[PDB]
Amino acid sequence: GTFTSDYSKYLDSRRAQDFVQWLMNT
Repeated sequence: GTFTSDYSKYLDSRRAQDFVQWLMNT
C-alpha cells in the first residue's frame, strides 16, 4: 500500500500551503 508515502506527500502539501501563507504575510 501507499498510505505512508501518500501521507508524507500530504504533509509536504501542508508545509507548502503554510509557506504560501507566510509569503503573503497571512
